[PDB]
Amino acid sequence: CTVQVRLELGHRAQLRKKPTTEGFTHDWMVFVRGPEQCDIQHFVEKVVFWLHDSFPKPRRVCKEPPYKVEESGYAGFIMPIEVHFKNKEEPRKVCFTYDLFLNLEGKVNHLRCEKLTFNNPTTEFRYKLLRAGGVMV
Repeated sequence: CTVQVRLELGHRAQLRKKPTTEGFTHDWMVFVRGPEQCDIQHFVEKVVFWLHDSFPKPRRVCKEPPYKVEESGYAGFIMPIEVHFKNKEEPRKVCFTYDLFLNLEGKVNHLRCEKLTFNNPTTEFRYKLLRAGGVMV
């Protein structure tokens, strides 16, 4: 028994008409979502976004959708992202290192698809997966 499920990581970034008081030139938003008509909440406990030091409260947690962070700033950066599962056995989470890159001349619309694979899920975990659009192989 093996179920595969699809995650979408992505971000949008726009240059601001006029900057902020601190000289923040960009507004951006980073997210974890399922593909069209898949609610990943059925198996995702929470998403952890590890923001850069310069941010107040760098460890940003979303326990329910939308799994997202919206901030402003002047520069892009590398960002660890952790997706925790509603799962009482290993693996209980997965990590990606996300590059939030900015366009200094305009907008950025970026999407990135990751396919998780669960070998021999339990009876209760296996729907959480199938409820969320999972597929058996």
